[PDB]
Amino acid sequence: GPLPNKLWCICRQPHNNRFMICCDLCEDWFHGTCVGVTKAMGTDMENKGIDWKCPKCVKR
Ligand SMILES: [Zn+2]
Ligand SMILES: [Zn+2]
Repeated sequence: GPLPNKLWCICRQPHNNRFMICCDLCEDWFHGTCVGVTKAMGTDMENKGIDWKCPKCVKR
């Protein structure tokens, strides 16, 4: 993408064309790898309307 130095996730690394998901409390994006979510899992959650939270927000 046009902002290769833009950081995401708990790891503060770029997108790098990796699968990412969005926390519905903080609205940041997270690499699936870093938060333990595969593409199939994330797609299933999106289909079911599961309000997935990142590791910081899930404790709130
Ligand atoms: Zn990450
Ligand atoms: Zn969050």
